Amino acid sequence: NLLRHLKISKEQITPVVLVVGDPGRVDKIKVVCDSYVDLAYNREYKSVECHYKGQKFLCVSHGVGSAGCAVCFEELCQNGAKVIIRAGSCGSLQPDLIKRGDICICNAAVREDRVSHLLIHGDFPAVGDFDVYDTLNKCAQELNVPVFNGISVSSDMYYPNKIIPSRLEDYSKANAAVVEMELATLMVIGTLRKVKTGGILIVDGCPFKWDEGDFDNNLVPHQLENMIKIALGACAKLATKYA
Amino acid sequence: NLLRHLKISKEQITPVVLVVGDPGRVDKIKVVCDSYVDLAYNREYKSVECHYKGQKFLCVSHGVGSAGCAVCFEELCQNGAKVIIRAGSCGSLQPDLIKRGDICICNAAVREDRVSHLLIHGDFPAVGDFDVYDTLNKCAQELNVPVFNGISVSSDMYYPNKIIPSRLEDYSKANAAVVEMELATLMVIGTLRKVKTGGILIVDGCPFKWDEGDFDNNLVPHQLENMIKIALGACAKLATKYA
Amino acid sequence: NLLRHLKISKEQITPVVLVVGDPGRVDKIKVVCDSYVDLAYNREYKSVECHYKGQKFLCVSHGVGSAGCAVCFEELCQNGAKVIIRAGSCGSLQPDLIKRGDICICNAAVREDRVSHLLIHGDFPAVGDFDVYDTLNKCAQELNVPVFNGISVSSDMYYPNKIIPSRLEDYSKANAAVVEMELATLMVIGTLRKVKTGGILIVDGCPFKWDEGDFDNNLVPHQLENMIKIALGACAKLATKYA
Amino acid sequence: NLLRHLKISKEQITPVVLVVGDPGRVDKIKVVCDSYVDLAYNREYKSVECHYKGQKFLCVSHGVGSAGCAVCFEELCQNGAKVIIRAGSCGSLQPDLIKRGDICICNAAVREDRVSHLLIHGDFPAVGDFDVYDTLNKCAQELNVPVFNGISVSSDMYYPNKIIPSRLEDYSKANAAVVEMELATLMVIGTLRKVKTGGILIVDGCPFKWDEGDFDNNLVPHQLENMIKIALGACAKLATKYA
Amino acid sequence: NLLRHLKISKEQITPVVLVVGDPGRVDKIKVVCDSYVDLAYNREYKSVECHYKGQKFLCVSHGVGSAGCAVCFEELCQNGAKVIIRAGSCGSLQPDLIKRGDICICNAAVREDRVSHLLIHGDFPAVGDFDVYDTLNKCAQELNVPVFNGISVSSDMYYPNKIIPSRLEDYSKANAAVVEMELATLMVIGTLRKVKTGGILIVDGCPFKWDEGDFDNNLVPHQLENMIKIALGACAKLATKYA
Amino acid sequence: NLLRHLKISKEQITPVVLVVGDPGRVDKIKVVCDSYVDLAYNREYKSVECHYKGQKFLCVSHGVGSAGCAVCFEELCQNGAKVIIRAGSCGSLQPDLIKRGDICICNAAVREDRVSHLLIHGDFPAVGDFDVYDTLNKCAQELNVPVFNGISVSSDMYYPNKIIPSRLEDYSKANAAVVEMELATLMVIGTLRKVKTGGILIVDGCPFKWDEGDFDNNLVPHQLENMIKIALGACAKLATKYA
Ligand SMILES: Nc1nc2c(CN3C[C@H](CO)[C@@H](O)C3)c[nH]c2c(=O)[nH]1
Ligand SMILES: Nc1nc2c(CN3C[C@H](CO)[C@@H](O)C3)c[nH]c2c(=O)[nH]1
Ligand SMILES: Nc1nc2c(CN3C[C@H](CO)[C@@H](O)C3)c[nH]c2c(=O)[nH]1
Ligand SMILES: Nc1nc2c(CN3C[C@H](CO)[C@@H](O)C3)c[nH]c2c(=O)[nH]1
Ligand SMILES: Nc1nc2c(CN3C[C@H](CO)[C@@H](O)C3)c[nH]c2c(=O)[nH]1
Ligand SMILES: Nc1nc2c(CN3C[C@H](CO)[C@@H](O)C3)c[nH]c2c(=O)[nH]1
Ligand SMILES: [K+]
Ligand SMILES: [K+]
Ligand SMILES: [K+]
Repeated sequence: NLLRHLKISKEQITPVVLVVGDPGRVDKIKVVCDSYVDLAYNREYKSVECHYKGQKFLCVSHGVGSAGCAVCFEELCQNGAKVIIRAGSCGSLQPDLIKRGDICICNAAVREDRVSHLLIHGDFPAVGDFDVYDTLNKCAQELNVPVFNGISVSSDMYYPNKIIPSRLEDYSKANAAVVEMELATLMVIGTLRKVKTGGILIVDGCPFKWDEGDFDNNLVPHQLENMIKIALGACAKLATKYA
Repeated sequence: NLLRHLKISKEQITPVVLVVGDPGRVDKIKVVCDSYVDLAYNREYKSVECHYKGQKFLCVSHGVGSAGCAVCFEELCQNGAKVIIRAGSCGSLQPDLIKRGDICICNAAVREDRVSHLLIHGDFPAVGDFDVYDTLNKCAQELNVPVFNGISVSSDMYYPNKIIPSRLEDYSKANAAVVEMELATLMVIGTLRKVKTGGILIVDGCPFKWDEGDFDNNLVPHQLENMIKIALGACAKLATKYA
Repeated sequence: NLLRHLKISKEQITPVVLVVGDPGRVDKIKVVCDSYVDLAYNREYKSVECHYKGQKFLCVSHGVGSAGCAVCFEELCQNGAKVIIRAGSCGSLQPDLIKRGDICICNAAVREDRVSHLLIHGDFPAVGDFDVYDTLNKCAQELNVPVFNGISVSSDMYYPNKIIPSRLEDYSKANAAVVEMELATLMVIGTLRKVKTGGILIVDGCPFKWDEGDFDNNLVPHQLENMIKIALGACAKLATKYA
Repeated sequence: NLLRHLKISKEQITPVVLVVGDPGRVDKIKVVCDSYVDLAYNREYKSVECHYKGQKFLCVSHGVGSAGCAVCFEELCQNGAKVIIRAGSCGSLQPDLIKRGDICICNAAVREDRVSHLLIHGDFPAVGDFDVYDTLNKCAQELNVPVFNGISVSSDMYYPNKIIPSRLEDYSKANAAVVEMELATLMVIGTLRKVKTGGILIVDGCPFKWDEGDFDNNLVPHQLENMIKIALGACAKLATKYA
Repeated sequence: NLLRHLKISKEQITPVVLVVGDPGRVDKIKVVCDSYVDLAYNREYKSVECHYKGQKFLCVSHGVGSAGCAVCFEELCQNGAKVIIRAGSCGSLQPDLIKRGDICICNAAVREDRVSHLLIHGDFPAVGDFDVYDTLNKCAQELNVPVFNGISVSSDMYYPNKIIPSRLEDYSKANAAVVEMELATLMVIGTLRKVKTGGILIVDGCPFKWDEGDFDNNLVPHQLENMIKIALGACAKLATKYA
Repeated sequence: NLLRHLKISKEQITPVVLVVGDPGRVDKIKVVCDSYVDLAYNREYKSVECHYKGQKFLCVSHGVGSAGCAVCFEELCQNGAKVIIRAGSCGSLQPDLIKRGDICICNAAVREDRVSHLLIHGDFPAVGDFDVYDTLNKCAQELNVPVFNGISVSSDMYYPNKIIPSRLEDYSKANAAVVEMELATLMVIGTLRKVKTGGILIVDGCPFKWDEGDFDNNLVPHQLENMIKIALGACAKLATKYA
């Protein structure tokens, strides 16, 4: 009776789920909660049940990239999840404004994947749910953590080559705030499946400035802590509606 | 020195602008305000300076369809508008839930135009400003007017032919709430020009059921009055910030 | 029951219709006819019954842009129109040859809209009826009015941004003569609905040279007069075969 | 020093060129002229100088299909041809109206090739020159040969498979008259190179009814001689202008 | 210092790399080697140095999906890998011929990802190196394991929805043998980076018949043993050239 | 009765067919055989039965370009051909490595045609049969003829214009070795029709350096002899498996 990739049962799926890319990040989140229960670890998908401020919700890793995260999101969305919040990292597309360590809460995303397009026509928007977005912003100000807001580029390409020009500069000029690899996919899947979604992200560098060393995948520790508390806060607040 | 199509000067543009498709609707709105100043009327573009709740904002008609409304929106965005709210009509894509005369406040749109695509790659989301969306919803709530929230399909096709299948049913299945013709264009132009946008829409029928007589372009009178009140309410609230 | 946007009845549609973008141009035209009858004015759609040289035909405004004019053209084509001639303005794409105030009679157009693509695959030509084209040229010759002939770019973008390159220069290199916003839409809708179409256009400037001040939307009055007489001449000649 | 595939020199190219697909057709045409001179025959490209009604023009075969005919057309257009008329065969897409052996003179074409798209954006129309079209029509009238006029589908696919549906029926519904494989390519190359083009075509069958035996590769003898006479007629009329 | 996601140094990269999607599979493979050294485990990327039949090559997991595996493959290809073989699972697209547990060695793949398209135009083939394909086939016959050969569909969609039809049936009709999620990405990256690639795959079910219960995540043990033996045999053969 | 374009019967079709672009090349090949029998010559399609090393196989010309050669390949594949090897010319895309007169044996091709796309989606690879490739290579080895292996660009454009950039440079950077016009079309049709295919090509120049005079379609005589002997050798070896 188990889900194919998450290897947990439908009965173990909570109304609220916090997803992250890195399985290691699940272990850092779970030790911040009041208690947890380890559930499964299959491939890159690590699932834990988090207990926080009297509420119960899953934390699950989805892996790097849209195709792999989509299998995670589908398994969640078709088996009872109502709210999914991604807490991720990102690169900055506004290096004058948004620096390594900064936190962005994103309402919408650029669909530079394939899987969303195999689900719905390209003209359809990757947009998060306002309530999820609103509660992430509200927790951040309650915790007195400055955050940015904007659009994320969700791109399937991490290492550009020099044949086809990358569109990242185009999107920067179009006022996209940040870039990562999974948010647009989450948003689209959630819209199609009537699941509310949201996204909060921590800058790990600037892809325009990698050749200058503007990169470190060791996330700024006090900001990673801040982001986590914001995410956990939002999840508990949203979970109360369904408990 | 007048704007090419609006035929008003740059100094006559206010921070907040309420836009509608029908130039006749501009006259319905202006008489509900505390007072107004008729500014110009050229082609389909009628501009009026509205005074409401101690605030000053333009109401400008943009005409039918994305290419013609983009001309209006560019003229506003490039000459000082900071917030643009579209108060339009729409068809229902959820005839079971959303009926003639109902009001939808939309946060995002399907880009079934061409202009947006001539401006930015298709993967980029047509999304409204979530703070405009919030204001609109809060005004509706304070006026005790039930509203729907959701994605609008903005389609350049009004009259389908029999050769190419229309994607309207696909988008209904994807959970799009309504269909009109301008919102996606406003949203994308706003995002590119750093202008906050939003959309409130009144249902005039259901396109899947036109052949049953489920259409009346005389908009339901008290609901149109309600939508206008909401739009005017939101405009004056937003205008206070730039005053 | 009236047509939804034209608000005239099926019985008021003549075999031949002259269409223009600007409702203010309907008044310029009707005034050089032997007589006329005002029919309706709804949104940007002004309809007038023109009497000229013993014939009867409508003059109707279609508004700015492909989506809004498609609504007009479909209401006409599905309710009796057999010949539609657009008398519009355009920009020059050949500034060394075609100058402000010149008249172009176009046989074909580039489909840079969306609505035609929602009707028929992009590979399909936007092409005018060759007899309508011939009639327009012949009337111009009888009136001793020099004209140009060639392809029009019908583009949904009037105000380009600086992210995606505009294709206007590519089309100029491909020998397109002029640029407007409605003609390809008319042509395609006409071909699909078995309605004969054509277009005559007066140059208002050159979009490659707008920043040199090569623009004035006050059309050169003696050339506007000339284009109207050519257009009216052609409508009456064509209307005789349906009278 | 010769053209690469035609194996004739630039000075052997005349202002007017008649092109056909089948090298065998070149020999059927040359025999009807007042006299001729064989020039070359390389690959599928046979070139003959025709003398007819006091004029001289080349007759050149282009072979089957857009990529190979484009080599021929580029070598003509870049080396002095001012006018190119394709006299070809075609399938009927309107079996009730256009029968085996009927003649169609086409003004435009559907671009279902690739080479035109490698030259100019898809939205660009494949359209013939009016004077060429007019001349072909007038010669048919003088010879009392009944003809049809319409749009040709130029498709790179002759034998459909069962995976991707053919667009022929779509185009039939869209009112395209006939189907062949070279005309759109000629038209686009001609427009780009400032060469006047046109097409006259003889029906050899109906692709919707091949399984019922509505196909003969042996062209109706008196209609072929009729089509050849119209084309030879038109080439001589047009050649007079450049002589 | 270290590769961003693999977390190993340039100097630890061997000429030959065996890649698998599942980190758990790396543990099953190292066990059958003569010996090994655990190198690193970060995210879904587990790396192990294999010692087999006198030769040294890496075994690295790439995770589920094109965008995630592309990160792995790029880090390998730009830091000295010369040969990469993917040893994965797949679904069958020819259920009448290729059944659960069967092994397929694939020469080419369908590019239903996004990342390959962000590197090179869609018309470019996803193809493996013939020598790698030959080696794999030669190793299978020597070990006496019957294998299938064919094209793999690499698709970013694992769980189809009901809006856009899946292309799997089309590709089955086109004679594609199997489906997985990464091979096309590997092939294209390798071609671009001058790295020889190949793929060997074990059938885990048939997506056409998942609702018939034709699926098991547990790959049949004696066939997984066989595949790994082939793969390990091939890697050692290929390693000898660069030693 | 006869195939429509080849004008031979189903019973004259052999299991193995050597195809060439130039009807002239069929005559060059047949006289190197032990004997032959002329079958048919219609349009650009010359057909000859070749007797070589105790085997019997067709040699058939397909003309220039993808649409015309698809006509040939479909007639062959649907009427009993099992193996088809193209022996063609090509231009070099690696002018510092691959020179005029060199021979390349290709395993895959870039699908820059239209017809393949009207048969199967663009994501599908144009790939040759790996046994045919192996046989061609082993024949060259045994005849001591040095060859290159690689991907060919199959392009419908021979003469680029200056509006849309040619992708040849992009494909050179992507490591494609040569350019011709028909190989991708053969490969895709073969895969769909379950016919083994392959390609051997002789370099006639470099398209990047045509303006330097780096081109001669008079193919280097001893290398053309070498290519033919390789081609004939492989056809005979492959024919033994069906005889
Ligand atoms: N595309 C992209 N994604 C990211 C991310 C976010 N995730 C980090 C991980 C790859 O390092 C993927 O799961 C996406 C951080 N920085 C960047 C960047 O510069 N680019
Ligand atoms: N596409 C579409 N738009 C609308 C609208 C909205 N506007 C009404 C006007 C056309 O009637 C355009 O400005 C769009 C109302 N109902 C519908 C519908 O059924 N369809
Ligand atoms: N796109 C475009 N259209 C026009 C037109 C034609 N119409 C004028 C009006 C916009 O001013 C639309 O209805 C299109 C004149 N000049 C130009 C130009 O420079 N560009
Ligand atoms: N596509 C297509 N072309 C044609 C043609 C025209 N030419 C005939 C020849 C293929 O037989 C090509 O040069 C195109 C006649 N009938 C048909 C048909 O049914 N289909
Ligand atoms: N798309 C797809 N992939 C696979 C695979 C191969 N991998 C298994 C894993 C998803 O379970 C991905 O890394 C791809 C096995 N079966 C199937 C299937 O039915 N479908
Ligand atoms: N596209 C292309 N094809 C070729 C060929 C191969 N064939 C030669 C003939 C046109 O010259 C077509 O059948 C393709 C040789 N050289 C070249 C080249 O430089 N370019
Ligand atoms: K309009
Ligand atoms: K040919
Ligand atoms: K992954």
